[PDB]
Amino acid sequence: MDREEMIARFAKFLINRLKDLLTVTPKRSLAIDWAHLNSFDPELADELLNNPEEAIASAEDAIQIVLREPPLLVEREFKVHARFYNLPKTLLVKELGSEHINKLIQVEGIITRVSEVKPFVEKAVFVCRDCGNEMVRLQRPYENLVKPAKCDACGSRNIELDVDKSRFLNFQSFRLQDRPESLKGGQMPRFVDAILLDDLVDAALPGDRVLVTGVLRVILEQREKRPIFKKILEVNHIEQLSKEIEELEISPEDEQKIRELAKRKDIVDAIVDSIAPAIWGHRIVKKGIALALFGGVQRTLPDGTKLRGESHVLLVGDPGVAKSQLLRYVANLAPRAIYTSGKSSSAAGLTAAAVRDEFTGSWVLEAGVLVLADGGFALIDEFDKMSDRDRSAIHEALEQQTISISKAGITATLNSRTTVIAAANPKFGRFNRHKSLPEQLDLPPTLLSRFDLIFLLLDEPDEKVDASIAEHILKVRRGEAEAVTPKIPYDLLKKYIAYARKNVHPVLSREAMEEIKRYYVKMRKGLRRGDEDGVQPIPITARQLEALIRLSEAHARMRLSETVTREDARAAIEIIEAMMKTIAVDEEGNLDVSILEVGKSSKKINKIEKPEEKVIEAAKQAGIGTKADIEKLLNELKSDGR
Amino acid sequence: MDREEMIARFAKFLINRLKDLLTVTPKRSLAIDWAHLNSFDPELADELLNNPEEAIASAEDAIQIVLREPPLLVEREFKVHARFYNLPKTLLVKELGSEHINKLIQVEGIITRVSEVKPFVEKAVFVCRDCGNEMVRLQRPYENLVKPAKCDACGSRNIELDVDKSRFLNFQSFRLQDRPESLKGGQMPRFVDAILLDDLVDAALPGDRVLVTGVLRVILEQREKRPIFKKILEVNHIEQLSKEIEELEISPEDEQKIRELAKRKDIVDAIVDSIAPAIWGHRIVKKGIALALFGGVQRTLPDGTKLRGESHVLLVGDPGVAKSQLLRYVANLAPRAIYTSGKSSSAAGLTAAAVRDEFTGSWVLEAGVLVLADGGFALIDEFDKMSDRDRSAIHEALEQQTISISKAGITATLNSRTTVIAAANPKFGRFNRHKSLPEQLDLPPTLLSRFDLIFLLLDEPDEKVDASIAEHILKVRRGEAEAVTPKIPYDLLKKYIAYARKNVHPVLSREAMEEIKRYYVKMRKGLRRGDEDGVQPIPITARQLEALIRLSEAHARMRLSETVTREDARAAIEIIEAMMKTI
Ligand SMILES: Nc1ncnc2c1ncn2[C@@H]1O[C@H](COP(=O)(O)OP(=O)(O)O)[C@@H](O)[C@H]1O
Ligand SMILES: Nc1ncnc2c1ncn2[C@@H]1O[C@H](COP(=O)(O)OP(=O)(O)O)[C@@H](O)[C@H]1O
Ligand SMILES: [Mg+2]
Repeated sequence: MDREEMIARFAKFLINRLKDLLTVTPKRSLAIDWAHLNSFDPELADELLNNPEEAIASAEDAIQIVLREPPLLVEREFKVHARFYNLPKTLLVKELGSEHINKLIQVEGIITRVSEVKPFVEKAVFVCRDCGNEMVRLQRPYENLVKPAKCDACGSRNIELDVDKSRFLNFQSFRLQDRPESLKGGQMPRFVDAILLDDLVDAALPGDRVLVTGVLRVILEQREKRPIFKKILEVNHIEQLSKEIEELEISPEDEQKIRELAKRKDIVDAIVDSIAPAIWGHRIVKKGIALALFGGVQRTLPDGTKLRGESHVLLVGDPGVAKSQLLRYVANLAPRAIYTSGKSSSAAGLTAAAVRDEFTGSWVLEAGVLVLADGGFALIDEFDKMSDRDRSAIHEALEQQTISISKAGITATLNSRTTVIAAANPKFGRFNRHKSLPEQLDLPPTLLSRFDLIFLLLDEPDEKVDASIAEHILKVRRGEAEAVTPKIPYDLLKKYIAYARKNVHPVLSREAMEEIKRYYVKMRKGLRRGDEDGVQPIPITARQLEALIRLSEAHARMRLSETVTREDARAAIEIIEAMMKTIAVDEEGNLDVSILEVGKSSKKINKIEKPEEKVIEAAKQAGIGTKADIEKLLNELKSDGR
Repeated sequence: MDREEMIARFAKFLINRLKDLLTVTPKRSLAIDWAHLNSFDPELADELLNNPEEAIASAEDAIQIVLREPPLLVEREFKVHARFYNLPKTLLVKELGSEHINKLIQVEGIITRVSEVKPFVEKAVFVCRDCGNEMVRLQRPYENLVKPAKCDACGSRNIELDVDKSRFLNFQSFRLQDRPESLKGGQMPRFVDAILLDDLVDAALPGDRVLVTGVLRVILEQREKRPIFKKILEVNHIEQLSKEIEELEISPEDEQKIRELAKRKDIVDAIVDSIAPAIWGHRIVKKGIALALFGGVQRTLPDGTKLRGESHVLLVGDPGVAKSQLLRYVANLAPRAIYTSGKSSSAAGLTAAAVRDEFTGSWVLEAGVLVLADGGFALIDEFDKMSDRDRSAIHEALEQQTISISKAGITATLNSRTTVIAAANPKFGRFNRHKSLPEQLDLPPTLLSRFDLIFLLLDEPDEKVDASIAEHILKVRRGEAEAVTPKIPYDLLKKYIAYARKNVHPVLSREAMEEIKRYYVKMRKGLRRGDEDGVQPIPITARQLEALIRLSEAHARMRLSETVTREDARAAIEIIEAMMKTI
C-alpha cells in the first residue's frame, strides 16, 4: 500500500541518525529507533507493525536516496538493512502465538541452541542451457528446495542450479527459549526457532540474554496439510538484554526495609533459620548454603585473569537425611536458580554439548543448566550419577567458569559463571566413617578440589538428635506455625539476596587480613611431622585459602557491609573448621581426602608395597600391614594392573 | 562481459613477466603482479574480482596469443595459468564470509590439514555404449563424480566411464585456519577448506603460515544433502607469509623504548618481578621462564647440524602451587605462545596425528600446538597426562625439533621449532624428596634431559613463607596495585621479547667461554668417578653444557647485549646450580 508514498515519508523522517552513518562507510547497517519514527511520523511507524514486508523494503530504498543525495555518498550502494531495535511492546516466548505472524514483534528470551555459519543463496539463478538463465526464484534459507517444473521461455526441462552467478549470503539458525531467571515461573521452556542474516550471524552465543526484534515468518515444511506446520521468526535486529531487565528489580519502598533488615541484630542467625525451615538441624549446612547464596566479590585483575567469586557446595550423605529437599527450598529462594538432577536426561542436560537438529541434521550447540544459569545458581541433585561427557567439562566450568567446546563443527566458549550447590550420594549405599570421601563417592578426586564447602549429612542414631527431628517432622505435618514459616519471608529474602549480590561489594580489611593469615599459618605443620620419611601431609592448601577469603567476604556481604569485619572472617573460620571435621580433619588426621587422599598413610604404604606366591608371603613378615589389609591392597592394584 | 574486449585488454598489457616465461620453459603457471595490471587498467582489474571465472579464462587465453604470435614462440599453445600473487585487500579467515563467493579473494592464515596427491579428472568424457560418447562434462575436483541421466544423441542409457581419454590432473585439499599466534586476540579458530591444483599441489605443510590468493567457490550441490550449506575456496597462487605481516609490530619509536629499557638498571631482576606479579616467590623459577623467553641463537653449522635455541623448561610441582597461573601470565606475555592442556579432544592436540578426513575419507595429516607455534613458545599444563602417541612424538619435537610422520601415506616431515614451557605433576600425590623424580613422573628419563631447566615446585607448610604468601594472596584479592603491577608493562615487555630474539644475536666471548669451561670441569670431573663404580651419576655434562650455553646467551639477550660477558655466564651458573640444588 502506497509504497512510493512510504519511501517519501521515510525520506522525510531521515537526518542526524543517518548523519553518522554518512561518516562511517564500512558500517553495513543502520540502527533505527521506532519511538523516533513514531514522533516524526506516527502513521508510518504504525505500518511497520502492520505490514512489515512492505515497510522494511520501502525503508531500505528510501534511506538509500537519503544516502546518495547528500555529500559523502559511497561509490557502491551497499545493502542498508533497516534495523528497528526498539519497539513499543516487548513480547514473551510464552506469550508469543500464531496471532503475531507476519507482524513486527519484539520477543525477549535466552538463546539455547545455535547453528554454524551456513551460507545460503539469495538470488537462486537456475542454469538452463536451452533458455531462462538469469531467472531467479527467491528462496529463504529456512525454506525447502525450490525447483521449477518447466522453463516458460523454451519449454525445456533440463533444469539445474547455477551456483557460479548465484549471490550467496550468510545464515544462522538459533533457538530462543524463555529466560530461567524470571520466565521460569510458567515452568514451560517454550522455544521459537529463529534465523539470522548478514550482520546478525555470530552475534550471540547460547545461554545469553538477548532481545531480538524481527518478523514472525512461517514455513510449509510438511505437505500433509495446506496450513503451516512451523513458524520461524525472521530476526531483523538482535540486541543483548539490558542489566535491569535480566536482573531482579527492587522497589524503592523495599530498598529502605532491606537496609533496615541489615541494621537488625542477629541478621546472620535470622537468614540461616529462614533457609528451609521445614528440615531440622543442619545449621552448619544451612549457613554454608547461605554463604553460597551471598557469593563473594568477583574481581578482575589488570593482568587479564579474573578472580573467582563463587562458592560451590556439595551435600554428601546417606539417603533419608532430606538432602534433596535442601535443594528445593533454596531453588525457589535463590534469585536465579535452575533446579535439576544429575541424570543426563538430554545431550546437554548438565553441560552444553553438540547435537544434530531434527530439521536439517546440522549440529547445534545446546546450552545446559550450567550455561542458562550464568550469573546465578544451579542446584544439581544426584550429582554422583552423571555422564562421562559432563564429568569431563565440569572440571573447567567450576574453576575457570568457561565451557570451550570445539567439536561437531561448533567452536566457541561459554560463560558458566554459576554457583553449583550440588548433592551427591555414596556408591556404597551409606557413607562409612572408616573410609575417605572419594573412596565412597563416584565423583573423581580432582572434582572434589573445586567445591569450597563439602558437608557430610550423615545419619547417626542418637536419642537427643532423633527425638528432636521426630517431633519437628510431626509439627511440620500437623501444620504448626513457627515450624514451617521463616523469620524472613521468602519474597523479601529473595530480594535481599539480589540486593547484596548487586550493590554491596565488601572489601578486605586489615583486621580480617590478620585473621585469615593467622588461621592459614596455624594449620601448617599440624600433621606434616607425623608422616616423616616420606610424603608429609599438607593440612591446608593455598586453594582452600582462596576459598576462605571467598567465605569471609560472603559473610560480610550477607550482613550488607562494605568491609570484611574481623568478626566476618572469624565466622568463615568456624564454617571451614566445621567442614574440616567432615573432610581433611577429624578423619585420617588432617590433609584427609585433599586432592585424592591424605597419603599420610595410604600413599606411604603404596611406596613400601611397590607365580606371585612369594610376594604374598614377603608382605607378611614385612609387617607393613595385616593379612587382611595387604589383601585389599592388591585388589586395588589389580584394578589398575599392578 | 565484453570477453572479446578483455582478451584485447590483457594482450595489450601483455611484459617483464612474459620475459621471465621464455627463461623458464616448464612454466605451467606464470605469475602476474596486481599493481602492474591495476596501473594498466583499473576497470579491467576490477573485473577480476567481480567474475574471476571469465577473467582468468580470458587472461590466460590472451597471453596464449602472446605466447604464439610474437617470436620465440612455443611449438604449441602451451597451457599457462594466470597466477596472481597480489590483491588490494588481504582479507582474514574470520572476516571471510559468504558474500565473497565467486570472487577473487586474498586470505592469510595457517594450515592445519594437508591431503595427498589425488589424480582427479578435469573433463570426464562419459562413453555411451550405443552412441554419443562425444559428449563431455567439466568435472570439478571439489565435486564428486557426476552422472548424466541419458544421452542426447541416441537416447540410450547404457552409459559407462571412459578412463582412457579422460584427462586426470593432480588434486590436493588443505585446510587453512586463522593465525594461532598473531590472531590469538580474535579467539576464532575458524577455517575455510581449499583445494590445490597441479601447480600448487604439495606446496605447503600443516603449520605453515601462507598467503593464498584464490576464488571462493561453493559446494552447495551435494548428493548426500542438497542443502549442504558448504562453500569451498579454489586458490590461484600460494605464498608463505612475510615477516612484516606475520609478526608483532615494533615501531621505530617503540624500538627506541625497547632500547631505553636496556638502559634502565636492574632489568635482570625487574623482568623476573614483572613476569606473573600476582604469584609470590619463585624467584629462580620466574627467572628461568624469562631465560626461556629470550632463547638462544640458531646457527647452521657447516657440518649440517644446528644449535638448538629452544630452551625447554619443565615445572614439576605439587597441586596448589599456582603452577598453572605461571603458564597463564607467560602465555599472554610471550609474543608467540598458545595455551593448551595435556588431554585434548581434537585429532591432534599435539605434534601430529593421522586420520581420514570427513569429506572423502582420505587420510589428511593434522597439526597441533607444537607446529602451529613454530618460531615461538608453547605452554602445556598437565604435561604428564598424555597418550602413548603423544609421549613418543614430542621427544622428536622437543629435542630434534622435527616431526617425522609418514604413516597413512602422508609422507611429511614437520619442523617443530618450539620452546615448550611444560608443567608436570607427580602421580604419587605430593612430591616426596626421598625418592627420585623418574619414579614419580611417567615421563621418560630421556625426555627430562630435553628440558634445559626443571623446577621442583612445592608447597611447604613453613609458617614463614606461609604468612608471606597469605599476605600476598590477600593483597591480590584486595585489589592492591603493587601485587598486580609488573615492573615492565605487559604490552611493552611483549614487544621486548620480539625485538630481542629478532635483532639481538649474542655471540660467544672469551670471558664467557672460559667460565663455561671452568664450571663444567669442576663439577663433571668432580663427580665423574661417581660412586661404587657401575653406573656413576652424571651431574653437568656435554648436553648439560649445551643447555648451559643457551643459559649464558639468554642472559645477554635479556638485557639487549650482543656480547655474552662473564657475568652473563655467571648468571647462567646461578640458575643451573639451583637445578642440582633443588634436584
Ligand atoms: N532434619 C530433618 N527434618 C525433617 N525431615 C527430615 C530431616 N532429615 C530427613 N528428613 C526426612 O527425610 C525424608 C527423605 O528426604 P530426602 O530429601 O528424600 O533425602 P534423600 O533424597 O537423601 O533420600 C523426608 O521425608 C524428610 O521428612
Ligand atoms: N606464590 C603464590 N602466590 C599466590 N598464590 C599462590 C602461590 N602459590 C600457590 N598459590 C595458590 O595456588 C592456586 C592455584 O594453583 P594451581 O595452579 O591451580 O595448582 P594446580 O595446577 O596443581 O591445580 C591459587 O589459587 C593461588 O592462590
Ligand atoms: Mg593445574
